[PDB]
Amino acid sequence: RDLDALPASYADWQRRLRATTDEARPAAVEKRHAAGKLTARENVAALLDAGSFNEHGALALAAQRGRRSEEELLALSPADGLITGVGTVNAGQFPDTAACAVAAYDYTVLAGTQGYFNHHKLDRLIALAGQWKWPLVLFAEGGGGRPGDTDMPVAAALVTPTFLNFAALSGQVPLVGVAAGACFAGNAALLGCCDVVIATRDSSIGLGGPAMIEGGGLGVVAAGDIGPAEVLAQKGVVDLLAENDAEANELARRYLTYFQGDVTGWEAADQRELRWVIPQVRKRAYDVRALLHLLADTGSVLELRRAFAPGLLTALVRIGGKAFGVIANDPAVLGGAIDAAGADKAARFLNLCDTHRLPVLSLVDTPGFMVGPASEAEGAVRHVSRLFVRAAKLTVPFFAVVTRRAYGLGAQAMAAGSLHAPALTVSWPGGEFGPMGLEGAVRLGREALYQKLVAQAYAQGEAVNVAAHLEVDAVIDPAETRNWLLRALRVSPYSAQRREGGLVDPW
Amino acid sequence: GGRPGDTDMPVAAALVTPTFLNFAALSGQVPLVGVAAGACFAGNAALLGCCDVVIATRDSSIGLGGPAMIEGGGLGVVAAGDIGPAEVLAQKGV
Amino acid sequence: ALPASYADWQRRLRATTDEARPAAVEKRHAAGKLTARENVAALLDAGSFNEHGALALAAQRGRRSEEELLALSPADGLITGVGTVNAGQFPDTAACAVAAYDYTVLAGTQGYFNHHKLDRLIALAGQWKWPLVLFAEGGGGRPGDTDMPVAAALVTPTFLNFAALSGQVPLVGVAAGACFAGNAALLGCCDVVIATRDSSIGLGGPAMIEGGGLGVVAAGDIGPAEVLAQKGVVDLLAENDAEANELARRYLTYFQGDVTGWEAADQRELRWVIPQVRKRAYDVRALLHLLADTGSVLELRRAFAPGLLTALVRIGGKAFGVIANDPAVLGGAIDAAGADKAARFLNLCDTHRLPVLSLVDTPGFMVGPASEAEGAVRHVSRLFVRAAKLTVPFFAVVTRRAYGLGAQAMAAGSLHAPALTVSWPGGEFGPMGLEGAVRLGYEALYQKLVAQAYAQGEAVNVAAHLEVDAVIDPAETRNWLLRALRVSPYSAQRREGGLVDPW
Amino acid sequence: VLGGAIDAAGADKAARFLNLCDTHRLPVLSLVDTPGFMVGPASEAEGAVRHVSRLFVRAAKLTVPFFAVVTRRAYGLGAQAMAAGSLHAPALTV
Amino acid sequence: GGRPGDTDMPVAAALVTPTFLNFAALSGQVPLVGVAAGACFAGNAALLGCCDVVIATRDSSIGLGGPAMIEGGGLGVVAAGDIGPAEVLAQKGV
Repeated sequence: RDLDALPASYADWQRRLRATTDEARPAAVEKRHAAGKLTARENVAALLDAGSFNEHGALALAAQRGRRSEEELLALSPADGLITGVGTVNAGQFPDTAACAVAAYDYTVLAGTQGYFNHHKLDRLIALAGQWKWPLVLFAEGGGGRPGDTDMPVAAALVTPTFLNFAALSGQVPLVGVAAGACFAGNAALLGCCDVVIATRDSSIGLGGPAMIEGGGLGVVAAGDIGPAEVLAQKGVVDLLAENDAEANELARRYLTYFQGDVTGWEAADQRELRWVIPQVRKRAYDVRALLHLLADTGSVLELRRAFAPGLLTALVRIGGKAFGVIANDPAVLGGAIDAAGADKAARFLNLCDTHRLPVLSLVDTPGFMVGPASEAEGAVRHVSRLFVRAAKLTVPFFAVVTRRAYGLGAQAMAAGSLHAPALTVSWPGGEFGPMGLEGAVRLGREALYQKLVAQAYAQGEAVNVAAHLEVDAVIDPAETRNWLLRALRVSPYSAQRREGGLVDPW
Repeated sequence: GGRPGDTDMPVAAALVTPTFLNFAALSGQVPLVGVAAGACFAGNAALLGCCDVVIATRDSSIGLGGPAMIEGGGLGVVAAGDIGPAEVLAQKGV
Repeated sequence: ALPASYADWQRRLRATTDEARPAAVEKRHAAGKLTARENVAALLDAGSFNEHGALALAAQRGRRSEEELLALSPADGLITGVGTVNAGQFPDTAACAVAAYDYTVLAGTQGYFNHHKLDRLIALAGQWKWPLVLFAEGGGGRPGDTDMPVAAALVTPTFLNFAALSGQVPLVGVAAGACFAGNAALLGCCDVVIATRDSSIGLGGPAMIEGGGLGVVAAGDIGPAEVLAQKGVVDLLAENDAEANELARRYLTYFQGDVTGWEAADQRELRWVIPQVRKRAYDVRALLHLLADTGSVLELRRAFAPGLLTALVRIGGKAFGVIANDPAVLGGAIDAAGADKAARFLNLCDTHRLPVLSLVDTPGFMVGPASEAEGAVRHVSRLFVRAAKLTVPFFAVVTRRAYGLGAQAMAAGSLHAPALTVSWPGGEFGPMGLEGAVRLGYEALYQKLVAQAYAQGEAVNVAAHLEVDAVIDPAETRNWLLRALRVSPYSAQRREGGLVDPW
Repeated sequence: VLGGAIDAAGADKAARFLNLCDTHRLPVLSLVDTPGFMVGPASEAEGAVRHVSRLFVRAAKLTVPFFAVVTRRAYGLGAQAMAAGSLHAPALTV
Repeated sequence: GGRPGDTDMPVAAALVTPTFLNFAALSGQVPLVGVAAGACFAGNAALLGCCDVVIATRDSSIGLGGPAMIEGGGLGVVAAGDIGPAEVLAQKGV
């Protein structure tokens, strides 16, 4: 009985446990690091706080005992290629809301494929995550269903509940998906059900891998690669585009902070600069992202889904340490008009914020909904209707700041249905309101009478007159925006409970 | 869509109208049936798009902007007919 | 500096300030009154105010220049917004909405735009649970808002939506002058009505009175606050605008949570406030100020039904609502008006989640044909019906007399209805009244039977029969209550669809 | 009686009756023929401001159907109170 | 009870089977009727014991362990019919 030693019977367990470590698999780690990539174990170590990890199923092996020796399986399939457990994330800043489940496929184990045992491993984590409300971070790198788990009898294997039970977590807990490499079939199915999709630039994502496609050799010269992260970002599948595994890992940690509570020690730029971001000349464009970074807490801006529907910006930010979701028109894209894709992007982001109980700020500078036969052929009538239907069901505080233009139903949709739907609606002094392009409206409805009617219509749509008719709550100094928003939020009580049976629509 | 000549009432921009939000709020509470039998533009189309089902006659044209609204900003000349033909919008899921 | 385009906005914004209207401020101060802007500044903490609709003007753009409207109708005569009140002491429960009519702007009348201003404030207050303070001074509906054509204009939901806030949030009404028609309608729906002595409140103004055939009344005489205090319409009678404003802040503190740094008198004084000699009266308000934390007593509705006292107080920093019989009025008997006052006060405390203390010193319900002709049977039943639905802690302290059904009503239905019922050593209990009881049932034998009945009603024998939980030293009253409240958990949530009945 | 005016007692009678019907789940019909609330110093001394406020406070919390039929006169705040707060408060106002 | 020889798997200890927990979870949700008509041992009796009512024929034998399980650890050679006769178990409240 030596307390500085272990009983000799622990040897076999310690041996099998070492076989799962990166240290015991140098060849695999080297090939991984040679590509500038992280191992599955390294992703768990970078995500979770040290010493917090309760691992489930570490000693698991591939369901191929009938074909392989015990020693061959141990070298072939440590953890059966999936690391599952629960720890804490960002516990230094959020000690009371740091719970975090993790599921990380190991691509060096059978191409990160989904086998019999690692399916059950993920099933158990899903069940616990739903019962105990664990946020779940999924590193989905892998090639889909595994061929050759011969130990267990099956016919078609279409009973697997993993994808349904994982999808059921939507609306219950934050779901973070990280794709760092190949991510096909069932691996991609899980990814698509997450609140946010982070993908490295070198990633390829699809419902079917190269083998399932059978486009052949050279199929790629004409068709292109299956799902390059850069394309999928433009098509709205990838929300955050990372340059490397480490950055994709950090983006998972960053993303979660917005759902872990308030922050202290925040900073803010000189708010007087907001008076000069938008030119006093009409039409002359400006950088909306510059305006947002001035308005938001220093360093708190995490824009989501930028490449998709770029006419409408969506970002998680902080104002006074308080987590906000922001929607904003980019006047540099389509004049800031709201098209079918912009409505989807805005609607789903409202879904995200309302489900996870974050307030929403809307920066309005839009000429309204896009129009014309090309727009209608994109289904614009239905897609913009997402906004009114979603905004009518919000149960979080909603604040609207008209920075410049606010025209038509599109402007009303940006303000959650109307300029009085928000808990607070303010205009900057340069605000111009009305329906549709004011110059074109009046003349279709020689120089002296036209300029008379134009000037009266602009004067009727001026911020001061719109406010005098109570359509906005106030005209404010742009430098006072944060104060107005924080004072309003301070007196905007709402429930922190998530609605039972709610969900975050993947689109 | 919106009527331009209602001069009796004082207005600035008239963007406080809750009709479109309150109509969309009925979704999930009751069945909402949308019937478009002709031209259906702007706010008229907004209400239609929020319904559970959209019924349209083949001669209907549906869009978020009428001809005047389309020329009002860049996209030049289009007749009402060609803005959003029901047969096209049927293919595009509207 | 500011971009040159801000010039127009800044110009119209200055026009709303008292600085830009010296005459209006001066007319106001000459009368010892505050302007609407000053009421907001005095109520709310500096820098906390989000104002909605400051740039609004009267709906008379067809009759007047914009420059004339700017001088005639800044803010359209109504200041609306949300800030904080008493945030120094209550940082986490300081939200406060305010709507203050400006009498120097079109006689504080209710016009088209300021109606919508108040509509938006009511909707936001109800959704975000803002307490709302209304300075209701004004002459009612405005004649001359010609920009909007109307028929009868009887769809205006302002009064229904404001009344709907009752039971959702605290509603404080301040009347500092003339308050007629719709202005008085809003006021009457508040939890508490504060009025200066120079106020006159009614459902109809002088024109409305003479226009309905009832002759030539001056505004002053329609409904003087001093008279209306006796009639139960005015709950707090202020000497001037400034005191009325202060009374609004004080009233709200009781609904903002517990307090620290409190003080209390020498509780042994409570042994000597009530005479050992029967019949001998005492000052109940002196007793109350000894019991409650020093300076925490705010009596409500004193002029009305003075036989039954109602007051918000603090004990050990904890907010209490207190009801108590005044033995100096009607012998402390409970009449119809005292029942209304008590019932409505229980409504207030239960709705806004305050514990209730009852100081019992009553001969019971008033009797006689005159009392029955005041509807006594119905009015006193409100006590049992109200008390049967309480969901707050209720404590009863019998300081002296406790006779009959009235005493049971003072104890929320019976001496066992409260979570704690204690008697001071001089507690005397019984029915109807002991001297009449013996005489009606049957000189030296009479004095024998009376003394036996009083001995049967002695505190010790009543406690021995378990009708009260204990007989206590009066100096230990605060301790017994605070120990009891500490183990009296209850929901701080307000009831959905609840209300505070204006009567 | 009193020209059909609504005084403090009439508000108490009506309010408590609404309480009864709403509590025991009966629909309410209102037959409106009133010049409005009683006015004058004698009325105000009956506590009219508080007593008539009961109608607005009561009607705002109704959860039964309320219908208003204006048979003739409908004047002032009193008529609005007879219609459960405003002419649009009832489920049907004719 | 538990079947030996289902070699298609294999298993380690096979102590994860949720059948007995999930069957017992039906208690209080729906009526549960258990009928024993013969030998009823180990997991078979575990399900039976969780029912609202247990109906057993006289010729039944019910127990948590069959003859093999009994002889498997100490308690010698009992016959199947002797393990838990319905008549005995009726007297003992099973």
